[PDB]
Amino acid sequence: RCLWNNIAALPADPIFSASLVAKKAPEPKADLIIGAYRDAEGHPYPLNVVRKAEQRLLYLPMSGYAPFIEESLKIAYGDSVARENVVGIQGLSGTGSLSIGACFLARVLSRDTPVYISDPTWPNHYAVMAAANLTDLRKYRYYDNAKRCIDFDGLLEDLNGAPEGSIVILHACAHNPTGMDPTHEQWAKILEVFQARRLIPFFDSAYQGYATGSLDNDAYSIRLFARQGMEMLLAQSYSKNMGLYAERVGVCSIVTANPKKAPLIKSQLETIVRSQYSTPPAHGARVAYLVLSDPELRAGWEQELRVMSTRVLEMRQALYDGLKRLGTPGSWEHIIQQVGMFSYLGLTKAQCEKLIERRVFVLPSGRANMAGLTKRSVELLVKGIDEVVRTV
Amino acid sequence: CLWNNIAALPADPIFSASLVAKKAPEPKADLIIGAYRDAEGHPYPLNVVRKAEQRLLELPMSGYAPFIEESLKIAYGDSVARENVVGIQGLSGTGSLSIGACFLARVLSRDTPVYISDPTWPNHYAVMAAANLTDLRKYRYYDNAKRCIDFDGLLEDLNGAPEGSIVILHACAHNPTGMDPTHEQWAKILEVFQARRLIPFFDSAYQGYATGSLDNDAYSIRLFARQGMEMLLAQSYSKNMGLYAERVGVCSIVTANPKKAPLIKSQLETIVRSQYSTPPAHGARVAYLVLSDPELRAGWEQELRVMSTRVLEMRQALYDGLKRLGTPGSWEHIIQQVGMFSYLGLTKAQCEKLIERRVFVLPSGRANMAGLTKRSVELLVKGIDEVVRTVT
Ligand SMILES: *Cc1c(COP(=O)(O)O)cnc(C)c1O
Ligand SMILES: *Cc1c(COP(=O)(O)O)cnc(C)c1O
Repeated sequence: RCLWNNIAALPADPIFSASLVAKKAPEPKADLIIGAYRDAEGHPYPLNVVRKAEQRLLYLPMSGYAPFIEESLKIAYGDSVARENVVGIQGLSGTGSLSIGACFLARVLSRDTPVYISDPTWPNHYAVMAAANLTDLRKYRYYDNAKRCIDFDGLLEDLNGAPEGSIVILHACAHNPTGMDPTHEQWAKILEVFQARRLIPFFDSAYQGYATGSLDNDAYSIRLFARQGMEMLLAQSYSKNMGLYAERVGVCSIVTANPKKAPLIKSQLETIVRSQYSTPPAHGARVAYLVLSDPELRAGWEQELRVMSTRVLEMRQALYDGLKRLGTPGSWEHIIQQVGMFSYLGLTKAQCEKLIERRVFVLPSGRANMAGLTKRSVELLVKGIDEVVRTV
Repeated sequence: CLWNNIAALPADPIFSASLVAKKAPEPKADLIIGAYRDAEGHPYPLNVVRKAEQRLLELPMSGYAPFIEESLKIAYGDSVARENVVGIQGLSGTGSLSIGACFLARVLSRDTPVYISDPTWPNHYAVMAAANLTDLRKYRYYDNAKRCIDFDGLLEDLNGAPEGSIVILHACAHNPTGMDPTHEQWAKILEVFQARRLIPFFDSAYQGYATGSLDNDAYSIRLFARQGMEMLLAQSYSKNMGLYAERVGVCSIVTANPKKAPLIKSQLETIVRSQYSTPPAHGARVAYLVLSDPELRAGWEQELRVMSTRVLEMRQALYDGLKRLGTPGSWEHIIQQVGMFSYLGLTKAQCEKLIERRVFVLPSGRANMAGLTKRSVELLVKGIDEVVRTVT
């Protein structure tokens, strides 16, 4: 007898292997899997202001460190709704905050509630929903691989098919892995569907401040839905926009249309966090609270974020410029319409396989970490893409 | 309003009371938190951990393999061959427990009955429910009025369990009562497991705390594993190393068929992705140094021995004091109990009256015994003698 005889084969981790290849590859190379950042997830090192806050930092309820929760709600919702319509609790980073929200949705609605997920998405979305036992997982078309844009007609078709009450996982800004976000107009069309079909937004905000370098503008989609009266969930991470991965800083929040339901939501969320931590991680919350609340730290963080987003846009611009100059076949407009640190380069699996023999390392999906590119590496990437497009 | 029928829940039974204890005037005995960091009883790092942190200054998805190996070694020793064990990192005890719960939910069924001791560490229910184990059941464990393990009711409830039921076992230092099965009792418990094909899911948060001997505290884990039975184990280092801030834990699965280990491992790795996007390396490295380095290991073991001796001495002082006063009732449970927490044996009304003498215990008679001192134990002796003789 063996309890586990049916455990079921799973495909192996694509990224981990390929990541080691790029790392333990010679030296004359362009690593766009990990590179300058710390993992293939793209966690950066603590930002300058975060380090200042760590230094300057020299009895919690289960929901966690309330000053941090309040600042986290502020940066996300920005007065789009009244405070009494908002409930927040600490999560262990983005992943923990997603799982809190997913377990909350599973407990208060139903584990059989359909969840729509973008095609493609951040891969561990599936792992989070499965751990919550959200078993009815569906795709909405998102990236159009042929036209190198958001398949917005497909997206709207799939969401217009969503059963009422379906959960939709939404990337707040800097869609991962494509780097391509809806326009404001597209968000308006999306919102109309949510409203007509009474779908449940579940916003994933891991990059507020990365997309445009503007916290407010990056929050457009969250605030559009909240302000127009949508009830919804939000998972916030600070692992990327502050570099606080090790301290596991995040918030899961719920928007209620009825403020009298808020204490009930809060208690339900508090028993859920108990499945995640026995004591709220106070230290990372105190650090983030200080970056958020202190005017001088807050100003320096907003500025470093603005610096990063213009830099990455610059590199994208150089990439596109190099591809136009070489006459590389295809549309390359998507390269300068993308934001955040990941971009879908627009290549086929086969073209990506050949790039990795140039020691230009991207994922086989065409995902490139575009932060960390230098004028030298972007020109290697120009020549590499131009070669594989023409010969593969 | 989606959140209209959210079930009302009871208030946190510790948080408010712990505040009353911390805010009360200085001549007092705080047996809720005291000198420990929080209400769960997480200590500051032991000295060997501090020394490990210092020496450290001189992946894949499952985590830091040498940590996992030493963690399994200390738990299982000679009771099971290495090829029958699969282990992954979890975020402390809670995370490790969640991984195991989600694994069982995934590979067996979410409807699989889960038996949980009455009383238990409260967050067990929240871990199991977040994994969406929906059939949670009590087994009788402690009879508060009799001040002993209700061993006839315990065995009765497990004999009533359906075959394949999951049972959450406290490996040692049962929380919150402090009362563990004897070795003979553990074997009578194992008999029911063996006869009824029950699935042990051990929770080991106090290995080395209970008795100061890592090997002796693993008795029950090793009694069951040396049978060849399949089981799960969640290990925390938050309490016996004081490493809560580093979220160090291990979930292991025992498989009777080594060939299934690769599949088990892949399943676990999918599951940890609901919990963290990159494993908590630093605490694994710290723990690994404590576990494997001859000097640090030996010093860690000495600190554990001293800690357990110290708390036994405080229990013995309390018992001796109540005996000298002739306080009514049986007080043997005081010196039979182990670990940081004790059920002192008081009624709710006796506990309420102790609070007016500023001796703060939970109304469930639970006291953190480990922060007691010669000074404070003498106040507890007199408070207990008082409320026993004068209430109800
Ligand atoms: C990074 C990321 C997460 C998870 O955040 P972590 O903090 O690393 O746990 C979730 N969703 C998306 C879209 C991300 O990019
Ligand atoms: C303390 C405790 C835990 C949780 O471990 P953490 O490291 O704090 O998450 C789990 N189970 C039991 C029985 C405990 O006493």
